[PDB]
Amino acid sequence: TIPHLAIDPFSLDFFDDPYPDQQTLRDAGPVVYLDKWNVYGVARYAEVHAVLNDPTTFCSSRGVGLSDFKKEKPWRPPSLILEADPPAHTRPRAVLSKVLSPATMKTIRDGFAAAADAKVDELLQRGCIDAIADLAEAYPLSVFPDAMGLKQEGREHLLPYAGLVFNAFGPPNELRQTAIERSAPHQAYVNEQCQRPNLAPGGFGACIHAFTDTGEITPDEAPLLVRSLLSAGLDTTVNGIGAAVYCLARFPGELQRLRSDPTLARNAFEEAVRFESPVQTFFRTTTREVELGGAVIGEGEKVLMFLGSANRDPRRWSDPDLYDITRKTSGHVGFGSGVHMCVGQLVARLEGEVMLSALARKVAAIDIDGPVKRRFNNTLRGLESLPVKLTPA
Ligand code: HEM
Ligand SMILES: O=C(O)c1ccc(I)cc1
Ligand SMILES: [Cl-]
Repeated sequence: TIPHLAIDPFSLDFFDDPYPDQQTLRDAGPVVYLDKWNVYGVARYAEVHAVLNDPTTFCSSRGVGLSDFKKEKPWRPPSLILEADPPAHTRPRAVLSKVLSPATMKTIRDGFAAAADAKVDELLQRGCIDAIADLAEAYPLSVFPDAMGLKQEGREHLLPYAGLVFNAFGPPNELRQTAIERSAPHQAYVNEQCQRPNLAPGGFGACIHAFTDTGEITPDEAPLLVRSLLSAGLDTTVNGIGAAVYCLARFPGELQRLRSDPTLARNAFEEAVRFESPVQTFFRTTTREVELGGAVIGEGEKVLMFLGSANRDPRRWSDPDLYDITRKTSGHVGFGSGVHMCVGQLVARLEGEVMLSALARKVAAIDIDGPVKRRFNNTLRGLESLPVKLTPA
C-alpha cells in the first residue's frame, strides 16, 4: 500500500538537482517508504504541514535527524528547544521568543541596515565579486556574531560548526562522518562561547543568560540555548541570502520589479526562502501507530519531511517553479510550522530584507559571470560559489 522507492535524498546527485526526484516522491503517494535509509517520507504540502502540526504523534525529542535518540547516543547533548517536545519545549521556546522578539529587532535594525548598505557599496567598488563568500557569507558574519555578543577571536569556527550541525542531522554517509571526524575544535570553541562570562553585555547570548531568573529556564540551561543560536543563526541566513541573490541573478525581471519598489524587499526574501528552501528537510519520530494519508505508520518510525518539496507542490502553489516576489507566500514551510516554527525568523527576515533593500536601491543588474559551484550538505541547500558582476544603479 505504501510505495517503496530507492531514491537517496542525501546523495550528491540528489543535492545537485533535487526537483525531478521530489516530483517522483510527491506523485508516488502521500506517504512513501525510502528503502535506502528505512524511513517514511512525506513530500507533499498537505502531509508535511499535517506532520509539523501534530507534535504529539510526530515528536522531536527522539531527534530531528535520522538518528533515533532512543536507540543511539546523540553526537552532542540534545538541543533544549529543537530536540524537545511540549511541555519541556515550552518555556525555553518562550525565552528565545523574547530574546529574538519584535522589541529586540527595533534595537538592532539600524545597525543591520547600515552594514547591508555598506557591504553593497563595497561590493559595487569591486564590481565582480563572489556572491557567496563576499556577500551571503560576509554580510551575516559582519552583523550576527556581534549581535550574539561573541568576541572576535575564533569566529572562523562558526561556519564549520554550523556545517557540522546540519550534516549531522543526515544519515551516516560520508558528509556526516567526515564532519564529525573534524568536529572537536569547533565544538570546543562553541561550547566555550556559550558561558555567560564570554558573551558581551546587551547581545543575544547575554540576554539568554539574563532570563535565567524568571522561572522559565535555570542557569544551567542557558549555555545550550546559546548553542542553539550559534548552531542555527548564521549558516541558515547565509543560505537564505544566497538563495535570494541567486534568484535575482536568474530572474532579472524580478530584480527589476524589486528596484522599482524596494518595499518589496521583505517579500522578495520570503519568496526566496520558499523557492530555494535553504533548510531542506527535518525528521520526526512517531510516538504511536498513526494513519497518515491512508498509510499506517508504526510507533517509533522516522518520518522525513521534505520542506523544499512541500514548498514546490503544485497541489498547493500556482507555478511553484517560478520566483515571484509579489506571491502570497503565507503558509510556506521554509521556516517550519507550528510549535517549533523558526523562533529566529525575525532575525532571518530582518537580515534578508535590509540586504535586498540595499540591492534594490543600489544595483542595476546582477549577471552571473563565472562557474557556479554548489555546496553539498545533508540538510542545507545552497551554493559554494556564485560569481557575479554587479552593475551600479
Ligand atoms: C533563512 C533563515 C532560516 C531558516 C530557513 C530556518 C529554518 C528553520 C526551520 C525549518 C525550523 C523548524 C525546525 C523543526 O520544525 O524541527 C527552525 C527552527 C528554529 N530556528 Fe530557524 N531558520 C532560519 C534562521 C534562523 C535564525 C537566524 C535563528 C537564530 C537567530 C534561528 C533559530 C532557530 C531555532 C532556535 C529553532 C528551533 C525552534 C523550536 O524548536 O521551537 N533560525 N528554523
Ligand atoms: O537548537 C539547535 O541547535 C538548532 C535549532 C534550529 C536549527 I534550523 C538548527 C539547530
Ligand atoms: Cl557542541
